[PDB]
Amino acid sequence: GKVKVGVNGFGRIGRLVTRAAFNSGKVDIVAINDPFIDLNYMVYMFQYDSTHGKFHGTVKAENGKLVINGNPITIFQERDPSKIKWGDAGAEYVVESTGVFTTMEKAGAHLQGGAKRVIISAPSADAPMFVMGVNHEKYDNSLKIISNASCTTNCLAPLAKVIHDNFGIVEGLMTTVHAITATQKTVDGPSGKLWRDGRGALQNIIPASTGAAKAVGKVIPELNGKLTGMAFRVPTANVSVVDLTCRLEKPAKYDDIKKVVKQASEGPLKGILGYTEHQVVSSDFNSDTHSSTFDAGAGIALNDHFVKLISWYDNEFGYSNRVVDLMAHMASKE
Amino acid sequence: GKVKVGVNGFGRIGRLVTRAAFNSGKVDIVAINDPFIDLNYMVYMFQYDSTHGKFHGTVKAENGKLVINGNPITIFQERDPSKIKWGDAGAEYVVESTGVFTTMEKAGAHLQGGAKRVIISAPSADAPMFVMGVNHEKYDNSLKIISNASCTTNCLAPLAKVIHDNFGIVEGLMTTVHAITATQKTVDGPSGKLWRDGRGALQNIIPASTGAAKAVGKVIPELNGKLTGMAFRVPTANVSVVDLTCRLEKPAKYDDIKKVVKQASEGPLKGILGYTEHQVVSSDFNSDTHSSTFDAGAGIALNDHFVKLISWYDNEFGYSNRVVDLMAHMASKE
Amino acid sequence: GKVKVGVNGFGRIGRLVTRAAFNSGKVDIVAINDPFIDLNYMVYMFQYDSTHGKFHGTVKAENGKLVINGNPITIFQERDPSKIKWGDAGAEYVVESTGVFTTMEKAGAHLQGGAKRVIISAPSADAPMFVMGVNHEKYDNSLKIISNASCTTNCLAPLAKVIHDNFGIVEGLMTTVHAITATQKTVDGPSGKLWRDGRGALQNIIPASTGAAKAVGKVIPELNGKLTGMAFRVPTANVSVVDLTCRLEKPAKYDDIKKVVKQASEGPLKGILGYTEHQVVSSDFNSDTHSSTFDAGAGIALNDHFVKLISWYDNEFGYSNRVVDLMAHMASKE
Amino acid sequence: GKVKVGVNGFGRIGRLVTRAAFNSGKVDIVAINDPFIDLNYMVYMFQYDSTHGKFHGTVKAENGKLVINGNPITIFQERDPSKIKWGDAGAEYVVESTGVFTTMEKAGAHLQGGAKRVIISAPSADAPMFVMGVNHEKYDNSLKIISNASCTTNCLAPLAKVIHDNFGIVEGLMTTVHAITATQKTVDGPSGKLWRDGRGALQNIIPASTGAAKAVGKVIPELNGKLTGMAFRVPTANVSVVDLTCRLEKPAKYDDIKKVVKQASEGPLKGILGYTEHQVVSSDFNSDTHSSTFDAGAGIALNDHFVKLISWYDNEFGYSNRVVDLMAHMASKE
Repeated sequence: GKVKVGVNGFGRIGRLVTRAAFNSGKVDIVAINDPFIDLNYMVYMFQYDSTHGKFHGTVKAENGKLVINGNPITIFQERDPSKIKWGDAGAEYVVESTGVFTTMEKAGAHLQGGAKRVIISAPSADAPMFVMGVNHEKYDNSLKIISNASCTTNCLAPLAKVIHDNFGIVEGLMTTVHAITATQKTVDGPSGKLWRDGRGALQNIIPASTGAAKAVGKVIPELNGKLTGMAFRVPTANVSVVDLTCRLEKPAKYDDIKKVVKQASEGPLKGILGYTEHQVVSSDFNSDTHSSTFDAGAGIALNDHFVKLISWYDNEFGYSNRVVDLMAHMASKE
Repeated sequence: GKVKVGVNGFGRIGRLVTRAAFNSGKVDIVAINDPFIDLNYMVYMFQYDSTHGKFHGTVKAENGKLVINGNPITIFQERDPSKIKWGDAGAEYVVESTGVFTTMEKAGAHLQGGAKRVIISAPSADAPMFVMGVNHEKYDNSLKIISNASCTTNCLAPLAKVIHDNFGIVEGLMTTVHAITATQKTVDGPSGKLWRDGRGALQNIIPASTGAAKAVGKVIPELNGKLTGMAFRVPTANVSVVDLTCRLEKPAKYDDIKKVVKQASEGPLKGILGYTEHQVVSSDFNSDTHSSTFDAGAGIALNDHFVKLISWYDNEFGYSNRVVDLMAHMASKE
Repeated sequence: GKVKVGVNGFGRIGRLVTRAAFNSGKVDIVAINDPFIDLNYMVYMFQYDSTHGKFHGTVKAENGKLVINGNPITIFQERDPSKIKWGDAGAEYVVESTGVFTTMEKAGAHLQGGAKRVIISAPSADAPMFVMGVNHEKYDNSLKIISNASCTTNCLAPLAKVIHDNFGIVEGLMTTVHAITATQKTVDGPSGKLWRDGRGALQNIIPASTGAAKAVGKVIPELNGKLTGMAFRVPTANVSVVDLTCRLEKPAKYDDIKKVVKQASEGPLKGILGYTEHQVVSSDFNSDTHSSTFDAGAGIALNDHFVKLISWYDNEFGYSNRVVDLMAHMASKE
Repeated sequence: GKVKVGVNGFGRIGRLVTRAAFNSGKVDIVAINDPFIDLNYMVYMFQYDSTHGKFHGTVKAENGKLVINGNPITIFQERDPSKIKWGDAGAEYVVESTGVFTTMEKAGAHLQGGAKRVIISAPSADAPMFVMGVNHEKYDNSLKIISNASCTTNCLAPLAKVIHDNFGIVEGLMTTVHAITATQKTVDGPSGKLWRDGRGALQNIIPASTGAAKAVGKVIPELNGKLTGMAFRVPTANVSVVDLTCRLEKPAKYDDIKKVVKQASEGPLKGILGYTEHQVVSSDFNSDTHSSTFDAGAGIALNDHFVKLISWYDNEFGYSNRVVDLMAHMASKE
């Protein structure tokens, strides 16, 4: 890979973006910042993964650097992002993955240390938002701070694009049945801002608010105000599913929907939007790099204008690979 | 607390209908048939329950009878339902809970042994179907074989009744996020007729078919052909949730929906349809006897005619208590 | 008449000690300190519990106080325990349940605010340690700061006392198969001090170190240096089990072990050490208030001097009730 | 010159023995019998696996045969094993994996249809039993029906061999914390012979009896009568762990035990007995083909003669690979 990348935060998104970068070879990770995880612990956290298995390659600590597949990575331990010397480490792009510096003002602190561009691996209240395969062609070299939206927006937007382009979405309501995440608790504990999210993750189906369907309206401006939804967190370690109930303007028989989604999966959205007619379940998408995989057998139509469409997503690996693809696309435009 | 009842099958539904009968005191269990579970094992299965806790009372085997709280229950071990001597044991109504004698022809075999009425604790292809609080007033003494529909139909129908009575449901699509059931497998195993249902229940979100939303059109005839849906089985031991996405005829602001559902929960549907504004999760409904509990905070409206309504249900205890309530209602009409 | 109690920390132990105090009525909770959980959130966390169900009585926020069953409780939000005004609230005993002030020096900070005695609801490196039914008669009025040991020590010590008193333990090695706890992570995350404990709790069996078996040697001085062990954390929300493999001095047939444990459970250790011959599983002990329940059917003897003994414990409810029992015992000695 | 194999049963062991056979290339599967799983369903069950992921080769149904990586496999659907035409399909060795024909009389039914040898992939009450790396050199050409013991015996026997050879095991007691299996139930259900095994697998820690430690005494005659144990089934989909508490004749410092086990893992037991000092958890052994992996950091010594040794095993893939290794060894002796 050609662009040199720095990763802020070695949490689940930071580690899996690093794993995707080395597995795909599309970008070169040269620096990682994390003030709470030391070098020897980073080796362990990167090498072993309960969900995705052992890293396929070599990882070791050598001379104060994390060396992955022979590539040395400078390690920083700064709490203040404006103090990270990204430029001295050669990091041109920075993936801001901590989840706490998501505004352009906060993510822009990485420019002080010499980074040229910042990619927020989460929704942002004000940064331009992108979804690969949907609006990445709207990216240009003047944008120094951008967001790759969320894993759920990356699942819904490619499907919504195909459905809207062929039949027109009059309105839609989404539910995502989502795997557990790092912000949840093992047993009933404090969450403060989101009380239901503090309840034991192993024991419960937990309703949760999500701006993912509304965010599709920013990535596909014609759907602004036409979509909203919510989520249920369930006790699975990984892989989630979107359930889009929509009204269509043009009549669409279910076989016509299958035809256009299959055609999009084989052409312009290949590798982004998948298509299957197999009797799949969530574990079949573990470590799958697609953003969205349409499940033809799981959906149901009430009539030609009112349908429920189902799409699977590995909420960890699909999204992490899209962060890398977005950076590779950005690098090709330099 | 008067009608004498026989229970065919000591599976999950049979045992919890028996527990609901002794806890509510509305009906008297006098006989149980199960050809595969012997008396000493019935004591154990009834006394200890992983989901609902130990039985609060006494359970013993004495002189070939199952004795619960000092009440002796005759135990039969017949494979052929037409050979069960219900009349001789004093059982007036029989709960057909095995899941394999759901047609009126098959469930009618209990009349040969002297039962007066049969309540199929499952959907039936041809028996009259009832949901307490929705169409139980249509029951008449002439009906000897009836069905109490499924746990999911009992959750959706009370909510759909209130919404349709106040705003009119033009069309709706339902998703149920359902707890695991006895027909699922611990690890990937054979299912044959439903391939996805054989996949490991602890590891997967599994899409599944349900006739529950279509069945609401039989208990609420005005909704015939206007509702359908599907399910996702998730790894929780009990408690499920319905997500109804519907198009309304009259405009309904979300606060107007909350007001009419709250009013119904405090009046004609008290004890059947619940209402909450608390930050609840699924475990909060464990052993809850309501058929449906509207979650005001979890639902979302796109506009005044297109909304997503959420309702919780203890798929084991709500349904089992409704079987007892249906029999008590039937007894009051004799 | 009842001692007035303050609880420092409204985490899992703090809330369940508060619940055990109201359920048993043995002590009066008058104050709670927690700098991270505000009053409205305390109402929610106390009222709903995924593991133990909804609180039986009433819970509400009124005039800045937490009102449980009509009893108002003063709420403090201090990070420094020496600044908590326990005396202004009338709190005589303080339960130090945060897990971070476990030395006599740190727990003693509560005496500055007017508390008379402090009970550390966790192991302490230097405070006198007690296990109800084993050494609580060694408590005296001169001890202002004491520890109630851990949930695991309270399970092992009553059983080890009976076995050692009757047959003599030459040596023993313990394994506890433990339910998940609040210190674990939902998905692979940072733990720093204990790397295995950061691994996803829902996906893994995790080995862990524990000083519980060694601590039994401090509560039963004759067993000092004769016991040690380790733990496996497994994905269950609650209820744990001890597996004690010990070498006995006097020969003990397995029926002789059952006889002495049953006799102890019916006499001096009634309510502390339970005994069962039923085919129990972990969920059968959910919300069980015993410290230890000997499982006669699960254990196995290789010979008369080498046996494996099994004992269940609700790691949340047994221990929380023992904290209340220890305070009631202390109050009776004033 | 590879042996042609028939597999009776396409359950968990049958499918993973087939997968190990194609992955290792040590034998050629030419036939599979299963009366309950038809050809199209076998394609699906083999292709998708919740635990071990998708089969990365090719699988399809063609002309009534199951074709894996271009190799056609004859499919039989016989309930009676004496009616399976193994000889017509060219199957020389038959893996009897149903768990229902484990005596030499029942497993010998495969000789009627033309098989030359039968390998029971489970313990047998009377067939000669083997563990690769421990007693496979005792196999000879006169043995037509043999057993590969259980996954647990294959974990304990290699470790017990090394410990006994170097220090002498005076006596030992084993506990296995075992992942869930196909014989368990998703929710509390019937298991007439083993009541605890019917209890909900997702909710419980379930004690269970196992003859695995006693079976080590048949494979290592010098340990006959010196070992026994029990199991706890816990809610993990795969990977189990053995906890051997043993008294040693020669003094053994824990570092001496580590040295001896590490040396065995690098020499005569390479690929059978693993050794690690890493901070591993169960998911780190998912799809690991070792029979046993000694966890140096998890074990604990009370003194030089009384220790607790921990060893991990992928109860599905380690055992399935040993069945293939045993057949490859048998074939080399023809």
